[PDB]
Amino acid sequence: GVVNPNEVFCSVPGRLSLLSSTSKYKVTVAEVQRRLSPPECLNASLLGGVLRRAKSKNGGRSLREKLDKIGLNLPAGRRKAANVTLLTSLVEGEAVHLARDFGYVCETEFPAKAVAEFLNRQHSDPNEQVTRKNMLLATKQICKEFTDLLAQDRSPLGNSRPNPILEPGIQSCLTHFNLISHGFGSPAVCAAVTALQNYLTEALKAMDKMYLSNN
Amino acid sequence: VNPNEVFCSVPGRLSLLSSTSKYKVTVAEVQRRLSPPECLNASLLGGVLRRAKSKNGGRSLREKLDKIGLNLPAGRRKAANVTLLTSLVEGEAVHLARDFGYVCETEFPAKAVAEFLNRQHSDPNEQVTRKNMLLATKQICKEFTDLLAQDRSPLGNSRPNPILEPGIQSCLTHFNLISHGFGSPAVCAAVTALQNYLTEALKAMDKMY
DNA sequence: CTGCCTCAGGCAC
DNA sequence: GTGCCTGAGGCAG
Ligand SMILES: NC(=[NH2+])NCCCO
Repeated sequence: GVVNPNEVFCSVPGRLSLLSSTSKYKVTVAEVQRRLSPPECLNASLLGGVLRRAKSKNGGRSLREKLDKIGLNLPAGRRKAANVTLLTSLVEGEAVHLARDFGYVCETEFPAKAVAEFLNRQHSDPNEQVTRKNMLLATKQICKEFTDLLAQDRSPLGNSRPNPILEPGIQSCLTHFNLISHGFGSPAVCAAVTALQNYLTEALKAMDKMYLSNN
Repeated sequence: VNPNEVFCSVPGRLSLLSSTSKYKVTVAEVQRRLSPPECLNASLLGGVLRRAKSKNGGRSLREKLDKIGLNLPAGRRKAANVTLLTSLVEGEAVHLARDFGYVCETEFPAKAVAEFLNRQHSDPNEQVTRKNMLLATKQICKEFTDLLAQDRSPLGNSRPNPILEPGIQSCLTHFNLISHGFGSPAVCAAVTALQNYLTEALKAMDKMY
């Protein structure tokens, strides 16, 4: 079901779409309150760029009035954050979409098999093959435990506030990374670790099949 | 960059409040977009170059390309594989990867993640095992990211001599071309978060010793 | 998908 | 920081 329109602040065209490939992203009031709250505390001018609004006369005043109507208070004098990154420009829907597409290219285009063959060839002495296999297996297990923790993150995103399944200490730390990255961070880290995991799988498989590979 | 080699300058898609100067897009970058594996057409390249959608704007861009010696036919179909990364100019793709690397280094909670994951393995008899698994992971990840750092895929106006053999270099170049340069440095950026966790987990284990 | 005409934001200041 | 006015691209169709 549709997000209640009363909980939607505006809709924002994606910055990274070619040829109208995506519908405008809905920006919830919850998302706006995340941007205005610690740790970023964006001001009217930075939030206007995130929402991709025209810089018109009294644009700041008109945005701060819109925020007052929904109960958010943004002081006119609030300091301009200097620790902004390229990720700060994103609305949460686009940030998550960008992480999903990163996941997609790491799964479908990253050359895990060629990388495995190259790195197996750098450590190809008979006397190191048992150690290399155990190191590859341990790396797979430690990486999976790490991505399994990130997958248990229940940071608020869009209009959802799911019940946390992690203890409040580690959840607040993961939420910090969610808020500075606009939701890109944990999923993009998991996307990259799939490329690593595919390399490790292909590396163990090429060791297993070494005889049939040389024929 | 020699102005003869600059096709056009493009404002960044991900800048807030005029934070970045326009990115130069070279002839060599446009040639990469027009060639396999992407083979962008006038309409997609127009969007990468952030050009107005005008009547016969396709025809103007194709005539601009023909003058600098790139052939883009009128009838070229849209590319088969388009992601959000396809919108990026190479300069902004590389900048975005470096920014991802900066937030992994400065905002990822490596110490809280290490404390939490160590606490899931508190059997006194598995600490030597866990320590070796963490060391093994740090070494395997480092060899992996050292390979990606030896990538000498052409970007912008640069065409450095490859240090890797041609087989592995063509496969890394494939990942460079579909990601417009973001891919390998972004994988490296994310492994920084993993490496800082592994560092903090070994340090916390050694403290408890 | 084409491309007009709104309005985002590049730019001067 | 402000906000005009050029031109990218959202949206109509
Ligand atoms: N990121 C920041 N804390 N910037 C300054 C915010 C204005 O109080």
